[PDB]
Amino acid sequence: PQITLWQRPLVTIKIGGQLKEALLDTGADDTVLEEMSLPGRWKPKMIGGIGGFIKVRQYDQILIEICGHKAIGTVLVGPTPVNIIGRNLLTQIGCTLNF
Amino acid sequence: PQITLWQRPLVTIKIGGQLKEALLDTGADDTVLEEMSLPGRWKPKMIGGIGGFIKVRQYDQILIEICGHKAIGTVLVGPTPVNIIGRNLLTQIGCTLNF
Ligand SMILES: *[C]C(*)(*)(*)([C@@](*)(*)*)C(*)(*)([C](*)C(*)(*)(O*)C(*)(*)([N@](*)(*)C(*)(*)(*)(=O(*)*)[C@](*)(*)*)C(*)(*)(*)C1(*)(*)[C](*)[C](*)[C][C](*)[C]1*)C(*)(*)(*)(=O(*)*)[N@@](*)(*)[C@@](*)([C](*)[C]C([N])=O)C(=O)[N][C]([C][C][C][N]C([N])=[N])C([N])=O
Repeated sequence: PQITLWQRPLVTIKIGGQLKEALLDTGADDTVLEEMSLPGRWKPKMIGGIGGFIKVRQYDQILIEICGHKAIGTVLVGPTPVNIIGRNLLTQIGCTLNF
Repeated sequence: PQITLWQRPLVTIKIGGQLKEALLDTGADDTVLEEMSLPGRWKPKMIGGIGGFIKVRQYDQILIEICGHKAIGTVLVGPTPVNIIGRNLLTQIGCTLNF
């Protein structure tokens, strides 16, 4: 998939038995998904963005299928407005910018 | 060019006769630069990102060079922690997301 940027690059992901839509964000180092039910252990972490800082729970090694591709990594669950797939998973599915 | 996501996608821009580095960001609908000296009339505006909302100054018809590519668009200037090039200019230098 070559995705053009006239529309938000939004993709289907499958995480925790759940179907979600997530924004692909090259400006996000990490993956932060809207508040949700996930099995396991997690650690308190704080991340920053344009508005300021948020408190998120960090889950390591969670399986995500992103546009039909699989990846395992740290997933952060928290008060984000949209689900964001960031560069930690995006390098895992071979994703590059091109111009 | 083809940019991998192992490191932040940072680029050199010349905006208003000044050289700066900015992040290529697909989760950014707009372009927002740290406070700088830009000539012109601007409208007040507010954007939201991850830990909230910021108040920016909107400048329309700003000329900006990204890697030698010239582009003319709207640029929001305000307290962003990093210079961000969003999809309003990314579609102008023809940039895509491939995976
Ligand atoms: C880079 C930038 C800042 C980004 C941004 C994004 O893109 C957003 N957008 C806006 O804002 C426009 C996203 C979303 C979209 C939709 C709506 C909501 C929002 C960011 O912010 N990023 C962040 C996230 C990721 C993670 N967390 O990982 C980040 O990256 N953060 C970080 C910090 C940075 C800074 N750096 C230095 N300064 N060094 C953390 N760590 O957290």
